[PDB]
This record gives sequence, C-alpha cells and structure tokens, in this order.
Amino acid sequence: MPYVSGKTMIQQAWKHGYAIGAFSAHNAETVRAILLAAQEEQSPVMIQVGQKVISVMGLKPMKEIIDAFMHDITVPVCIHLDHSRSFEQTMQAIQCGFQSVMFDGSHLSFEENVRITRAASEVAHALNIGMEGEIGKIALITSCDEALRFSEGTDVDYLAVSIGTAHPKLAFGRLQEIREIVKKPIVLHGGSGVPDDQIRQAIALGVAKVNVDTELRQAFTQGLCEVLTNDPEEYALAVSLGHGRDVMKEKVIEKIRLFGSNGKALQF
Amino acid sequence: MPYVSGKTMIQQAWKHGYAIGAFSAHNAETVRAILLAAQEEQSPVMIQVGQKVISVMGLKPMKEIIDAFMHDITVPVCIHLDHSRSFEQTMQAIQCGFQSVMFDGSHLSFEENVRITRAASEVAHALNIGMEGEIGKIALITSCDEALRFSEGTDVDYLAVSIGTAHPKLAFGRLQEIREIVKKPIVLHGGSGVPDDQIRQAIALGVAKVNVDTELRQAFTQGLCEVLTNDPEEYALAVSLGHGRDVMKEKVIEKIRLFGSNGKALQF
Amino acid sequence: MPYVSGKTMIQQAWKHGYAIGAFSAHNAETVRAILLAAQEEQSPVMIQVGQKVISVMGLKPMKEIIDAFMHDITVPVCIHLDHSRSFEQTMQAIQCGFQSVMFDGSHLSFEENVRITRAASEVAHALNIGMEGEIGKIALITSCDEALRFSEGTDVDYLAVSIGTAHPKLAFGRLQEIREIVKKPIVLHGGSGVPDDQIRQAIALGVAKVNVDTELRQAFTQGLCEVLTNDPEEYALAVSLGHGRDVMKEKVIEKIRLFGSNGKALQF
Amino acid sequence: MPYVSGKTMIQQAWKHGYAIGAFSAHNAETVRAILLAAQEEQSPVMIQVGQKVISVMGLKPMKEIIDAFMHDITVPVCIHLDHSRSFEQTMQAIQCGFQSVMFDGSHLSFEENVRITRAASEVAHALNIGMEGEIGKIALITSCDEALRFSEGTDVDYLAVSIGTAHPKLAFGRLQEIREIVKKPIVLHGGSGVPDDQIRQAIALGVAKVNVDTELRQAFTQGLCEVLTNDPEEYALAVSLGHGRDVMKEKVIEKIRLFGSNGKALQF
Ligand SMILES: [Zn+2]
Ligand SMILES: [Zn+2]
Ligand SMILES: [Zn+2]
Ligand SMILES: [Zn+2]
Ligand SMILES: [Zn+2]
Ligand SMILES: [Zn+2]
Ligand SMILES: [Zn+2]
Ligand SMILES: [Zn+2]
Repeated sequence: MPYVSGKTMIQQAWKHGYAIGAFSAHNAETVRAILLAAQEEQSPVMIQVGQKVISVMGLKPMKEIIDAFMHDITVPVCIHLDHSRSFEQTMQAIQCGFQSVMFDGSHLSFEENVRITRAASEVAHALNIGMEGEIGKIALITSCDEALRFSEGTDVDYLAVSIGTAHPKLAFGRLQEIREIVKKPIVLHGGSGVPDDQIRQAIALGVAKVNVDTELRQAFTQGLCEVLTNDPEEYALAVSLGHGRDVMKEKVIEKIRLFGSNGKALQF
Repeated sequence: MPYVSGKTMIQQAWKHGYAIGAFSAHNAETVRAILLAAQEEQSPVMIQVGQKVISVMGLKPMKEIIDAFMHDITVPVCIHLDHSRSFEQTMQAIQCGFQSVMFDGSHLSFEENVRITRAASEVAHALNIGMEGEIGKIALITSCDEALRFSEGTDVDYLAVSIGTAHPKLAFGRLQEIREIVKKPIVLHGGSGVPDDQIRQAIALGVAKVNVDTELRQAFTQGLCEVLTNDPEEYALAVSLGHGRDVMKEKVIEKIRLFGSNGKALQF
Repeated sequence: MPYVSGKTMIQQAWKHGYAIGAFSAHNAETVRAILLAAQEEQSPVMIQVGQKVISVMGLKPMKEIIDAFMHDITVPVCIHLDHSRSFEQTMQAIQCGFQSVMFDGSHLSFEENVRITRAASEVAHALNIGMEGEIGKIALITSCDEALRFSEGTDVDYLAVSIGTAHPKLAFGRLQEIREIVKKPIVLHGGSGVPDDQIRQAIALGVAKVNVDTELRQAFTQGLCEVLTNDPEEYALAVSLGHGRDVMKEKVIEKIRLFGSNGKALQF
Repeated sequence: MPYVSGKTMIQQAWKHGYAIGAFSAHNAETVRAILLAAQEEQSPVMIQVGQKVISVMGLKPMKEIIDAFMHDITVPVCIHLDHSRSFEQTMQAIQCGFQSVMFDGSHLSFEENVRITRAASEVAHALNIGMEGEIGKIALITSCDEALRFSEGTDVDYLAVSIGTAHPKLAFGRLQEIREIVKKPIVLHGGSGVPDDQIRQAIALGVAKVNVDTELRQAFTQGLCEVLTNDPEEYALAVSLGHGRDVMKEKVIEKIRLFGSNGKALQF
C-alpha cells in the first residue's frame, strides 16, 4: 500500500530531528481515528498492534482491519507489533506483512534477550521489516555500555532502554550519551506519564519513536461518556462511538504536532 | 469462505419453517458479536451492511472487516446489503462479493421500482447472489395482487411488504394469503416494535428473514453504560466495548432462538 | 494496481490520435510478454481475456495470473473481456475486477443486441468499467445510421462495426463518417489480415483499440519451433517457452509502435 | 485452501509406507497438469517452486499462479520451496505462505549448514511449515552418524542425504539403517535417473518425498514437439501447449502410482 518499512520511517525521523508517533489501535474506530489524523496532518505514522488487542481481536484480524481503512490514505503508514514476548507471535506478524516488529526480551537474561532478539532481527532484516528490542539492566537507568552491547549483539534498528519512565524524570544526559555511542534511534515507552516539554527534549536528543496507547483510550472513552452522559438513549454507534473517534482523532493530532511529524509526508 | 448465497439460505429457512436473523453490524465488536452468537448456537445467519454503517465506515471496508472475523467460523454466513436506494451501490456490493442484496425501490413508482429492482435482480441471479425487494402500495397493507405483480415483475428471491410494522399489529391473514399466492419467502422490516409471540406466528406463516438493528445497538449501548456508569475511568476498550459486545451477543442469541435457526447449521 | 478504466484509456488514445493495442493472453509467458513489452515501450496497454483462454484456463484464474505479473509494472494496464456472448460471463468479469468488458450481441437481432448490451453497459458504467459492443448490419459495411442507432441505444464507450475486415479492404470513408456522426472511438477486429499502412490510417480516422491475438500466437509458436527444431532434447521450458516469449514480446513491441502508444504512459 | 503443512503430509506418507511426489512447476500449464493429476488420482501432492522457475517467473508470482488453479481442487496440496541456498529467499517463501521449505546448505561446512538450516527450521516450525535440509558428507554415501548429527542439530522434519543418486545405485542398506537411527522421513533427489523397482524399494525403507522435475519437462516437451512436428502452423496454444499439458499430466499420474499416493487423500 503506502505502507513503508519501519526501518526507513524511524531512521528518517531520527535523521531529521522529529519522532514517529506509534499509536496503539484496538478496533475499527480507533484505527480510523489514527489514519485520518495522519492524513489530515500530512504525517508519517505507526499503528501499533499490541498484546491487549491481540488477546481481544487477534493479530491477523487487526492487520486486516488496518488494510481495510487504507483505501483513501496516501501518507506513509507502518504497522508495528508492540511488546511481543513470543518468537512465534513475532514470526506471525512478519508472515502477515507487518512493516515493523518488537521482540521484548527485557524479562530474560542479557544473553537470552540478545539471542532471541537477534534471531527475530535476522528474519525482519531478510524481509525489509523494522526491528525494535528493549533492555533494562545487565542505577535503574540503562548504561551506555549495556545499550551498546545490546544494540551490537542484536542488530535492532531502534531500541528502547530504561531512561526514566515506567510502563518519571527523563535521563537526558544518558540519552545524549546513547546517541553518540550507540548511534541508533531510541524508542520511548511510558511517555504519557511525562510532560510535553520533556518529550520535545527527548526527541531533540534522539528519541525517534514515541509509543501512545492509554492517552488515546482515555480520549476515546471521554468522547463516549460525554455523549452517553448527555443522552443514555443515544443508540446510534455512529454518534456515540463516532464522537469517541473524533475526540481520539484530536488527541492523535495533538501528539503528531508534539512529535514534530506534521508535514513530513512530502519527505518520503 | 463458509459464505452461502442468500437465495439458498432464505429458501431453506422458508422450506423448514424457521427464519434467518439479519443482524445489522456497525463495527468490529458488533460483527464479532453476531458471528460468535451464530457459531455458539450452530445457526445460519445474515450480517447486514446498511445505509448508516456505509456512511460511517464504507461498504467495502465493512465487507473486509466481516472477512477478517470469519477465520474461526464454520456456520453458514451471508453478507447482505440492506435498504440500498442506489443501483450503483447495489452493484458495488455485488462486485465486492456480497451474498445477498436489497434494492429498495418502495419510494418509486410501481413501474420504476419494478424496472430497477428487476435490473439488479438479473445481475444478482447471474452471480448466485440472493435478491430482496420491497413494495408498499400500488388500505396501508399490501394486497396479494400488488405483492404478486411486484414479485413476478422483479424475480426477487424474497420480498418485504407492508404487513403492519413501521420503519404495530401484523396482518397475519394477509401474510397467509401471500404465502399461497406469491409462493416466496417474506422479509420482515421493523420487527423490533413487535412482540415475540407475533414474530413466531409470522415465521410460521412464511416470514423467513427478520431484520434486527436497533435492538442490538440498544443492547450494545447498555453494556457500555453499565461499565462506564460503574467506573468512568475504565479506559480498557476490551472491558467497556467488550461488555457491550457480550451484552449484544446475548441479544443475538435470544433472536436466533426466537427465529428458530439454532441448530440448523447441520442442515447445510 | 496501475490498472486503469478502459473508458479512460481508450478515450485518451482517441483524443490524442493513437490506439491502444488489445493483446490477447493465453498463459503465464504470454501475459508477461505483453506487460514487459508495454513497460519497455512506456505504453498504455490492454490485455484481453477471450473465449478460447476462458475455455482452457478459466476467466478468474487468468485475471489472477495477470495480477501476479503486475508486481513491477508501472504503465497503465486495462484487463478486457473479449467477445463475450453471455450476460452471465460479462457479469463474472465485472465481479472479479476487469477494467473493460465487451458483450458481443452481433449474432442477435438489433433490438436484442441493444437490450443486452445496454443492460451490461449500465452495470459497467456503475463501476467505472469500459464497455465495448459490436454491430454488423440492421452492403456488408455498417451504415452511419446503424452505428448511431446502436451507439445511442447501448451507451457503449467504444464500438466495433463491420468496416471491411473479417473475423480485407478497410472502409476508410465510412470510418470517417462514423467519427463525425457517432463521436465515439472505434475498435478494430480482424486487423491482423490488414497491412500496416491501412492500420495507421484507420487510427488517424478514429480507431482507438486494435485487437491482436493470432499474430502473437504465431510469433510465440515460431520462437518455440526454432528452439525445438534446433534441439528437440532442450527440456528447459525457460529456454523453449522463454524464446517464444521473447519473440512474442518483440511482436507486441512492433504493434505498440504501429499503434502509436509508445511513450504515452506519461500522459496518464 | 486445502493447503496442508508439509510436516503433516510427509510424516503421514512415511507412517503409512508411501511417498509424496514433489512435482516441479514452471508455468500455468505445468501447475495445472500436476493439480489435475492429483485430483483425478485422489492423491496428496507437493508442488515445488525451485530455483530455475524463480529466476524466470519469480517466487511470489508462482505462488499466486498455484493459488489461481486451486479453485476446484479438494485433495491435499503443499507448496514447497526447492533447493534454496539463501536464508533470505527461504524467508520470502515463508512470508508468502508456502507450506514447506528446503534450505540446502550442503555446499557449506557442517557447522554452517547446521547453523543456517536450524535458523530457518525455527521460523518454519513457528508457523507450522515443513522443513527440509540436505547433507552429503562431514565413502560418497552419507553415514548414519553424519545423518543423525545433522538431523539433531537442525530439527528438520525431512532430510535428503547422499544415498547413491546424483543431481546411480541406491544404498538400500544405509537407508534402512537411517530409518532406525534417525527416525525421520527421507527425501530423494535425482530419482529420475533410477529405475522404478529401486524407487519402490526406497519408499518401503523410508523415502517419503520424491522430487520430480526433468521427467515432467521431458513429457511436456514431447507433447509440444508431437503437435508441432505434425503441424508447424498449429497456432492454438490450447492445442500445442495443451497436448504438452496432457502428456505431462499422464507422467504425473504415472509417478503418483509409482509412489503409492493414489487414493490416499481420504486419509487426510
Ligand atoms: Zn511499552
Ligand atoms: Zn517496553
Ligand atoms: Zn428495513
Ligand atoms: Zn423496508
Ligand atoms: Zn474480434
Ligand atoms: Zn467482433
Ligand atoms: Zn534436488
Ligand atoms: Zn539436493
């Protein structure tokens, strides 16, 4: 489609000093809210399929729902598997044509995280798919050495580290050091619990992908409640879930602007 | 898939004295609620794509969302275009592989209703797709003569007439007369405003397709409100929209049982 | 894909004084020969699926084989159903996403040709698909009056008439008169039995689609024989059928140049 | 589709004392010849996409051509990647939905053959895809020890060894020893240069997949020559390539019967 590899998309954002919003989708309205936001803002975007939606809707059905809503979309879109803890699941996402995957081995030993992430990375790189991995430790902030050893052992395109969020004060100095030593884009997890000003500075220092989930569901739910609070007998899902969608679309737009990706679709 | 022609499905229900529920879907959760209901009840089912959802989600995207959720479904499923007033729209549904279409020309003159419905019917019949049409009048209840003239001029497989509902007391005698003279299955519109006992008798007299929309959206919305009434800070769409889905699934099950299609999937 | 409506493609050729070659395909190598020819020449092209290949390979399988070979093709391509004599078959081609269809009712009465062609034309026009029809008579050359009456009654986009070929001296004056009175592009059938100079003049006078079948199969067969004449123990289909493909590709290139469509892909 | 995993298909043949023919396809007619042969014989079958056809037609286009001809096929079919020497190519076959792959590392050191084959095997096994590997040596016949070490290090489902053919007298004793020690199905390569009686005995001793390529192309070419020898002006590809197809279909039938898979589709 106008689907683009996550490797290409993130590296471009990192090179040009902005980030890609990685927006978690959970159903039809939420997928559409993200895509319409991106199209209006002329922004590249990632749509994340994470573990919660996979347990509810299925991985391959969500992929197919995204495909269904791409009919009128011309901006760069990358479908990303979020926080996989299974080599098998990661392979399923690769097989149904995702453009980016994350194997999160941060719960494993350093050696095993590296070994499985690396094995997934070799498959992704064979098929032009972006690869994300994550490390915590090998005091609670990842060291340059740990980040470099992880990056080199796995060949991930982009990496998440322990930088001061939780799944909050960002370790800006550390992030700066990581850009110079590791020389790869950084992914922020748990960024919704951090102020906007801090987000902007993290991106200036090398964060090129920012995960957004709860904040979108909060905006969606707030739209729903507002309609149904006013009128509990409003039975048109077009109106109730529709307003949720509009309020979530506005949130996505707000994030796109924060991240600096508005207007960047021309660059691809 | 286990997709089946609407002509086959409705004629079978009519022959065997039960009806097919034609359940209007509006998004991912609502499609899934219908399919899971049908699978659990071992019931043939129609999923309707009507004018409201087409204005919100699009016709072809809804078709593709239904396809996405068929992965584990083995019961007979027929996707039906509801209340089209456009020859063009009806042709679009045929092109993307619907198994039943309705052209509603009941707002047109008798001659023009017949002419357009007939033209759509010739396309549907060329491709093994079920065809529905509707007549009101040519006192507020359709005459046998009108129903026969419409049926013969259009060659519809199943037809809706003015039988005592509104889009309420059913014209049972008239329906009986229509079975003997017209000798085709009847479709009920506006049946949610009619008691269960009346529905059961209409089916005994030849109603073989019963449209259900508002009652499902009411059940969905009631699930949503219940979760969000309890806890407005419940931001998991899996929980809020999920409970809506479960409450809607139960409604579909209730309708399947009313219509008598539970257990009938073996018959196909 | 870079699939384009036949209505668009033919009208453009007619407006600009060139024709589209409508090249009949019969299998994998022959489809590819046409597409590679068109890509090299930067030419719009029609690929025809006609009655012979439908009896051998099937209509929907040929469509899917064309789709398989479009992966690296960027020039305008239109898949056309050739010489259908069945409303049902024409509807099947529409359903699987052809971009042009021909219903040939020239074996029927004038009134019935018009009635069926018109019915197919209404479906095609509903879905942005090009429509071709054919008339002979209502002395062996079609009159302006007959062509105009047929064109007006059917609303075909392009039409074949009896102009001096057989399925040979072209009726150039008649063709000129037809351009001024009917004001639609003309399709030539049986053009392989006519010299190049005559083809060029027919195109100058309004022929905008030229059917090519036998000449391609002759070129293919000549490639095959040449390899197998030299070496009957050449068992590599890559070599034998491959050389057939190369010799057929050259023939297609030759036709593209005759028709004047080389270089015209920029115009779309 | 009625596509079945190669792991399932080969293990079943091995368990029941017959083999699966793995028939190399090169284009539309040759795919169809194999499928029609299998359907008529009520036989499970593998269709191989090997290195020659990949260089001519492409890997993904051949997959899509096979899919196009499955419309009326109900017997078990497995699409297999033959003699890949590239991890990347093997991953491409996995991604487009092959049901069996072979990584041939027999040109590499033992350690590197094992390492790459194993890595491909982990991906295949994650997605329920059959895995083949090959070993020669670590005098020209593979030892039990070598076969066991290779089998254990890679976890292939089925394996090719050096058993007395060339890419000829079969090493029956060795094959017997391999069944008892390795306890996996064996794949024969280069079996066309071996008599039928020898093939039957190899299958009795554990050969459960027999590759067939040249013999089919020889049968196809012989059909072609026969038509074109008689009549060089026979330009109907339906007749010339058609007769090739019929003569190749008969060859496939002959192989199915040799291998003992005729009638075995019921067993699945
Ligand atoms: Zn995270
Ligand atoms: Zn994380
Ligand atoms: Zn209605
Ligand atoms: Zn109605
Ligand atoms: Zn012709
Ligand atoms: Zn003709
Ligand atoms: Zn081999
Ligand atoms: Zn080999």
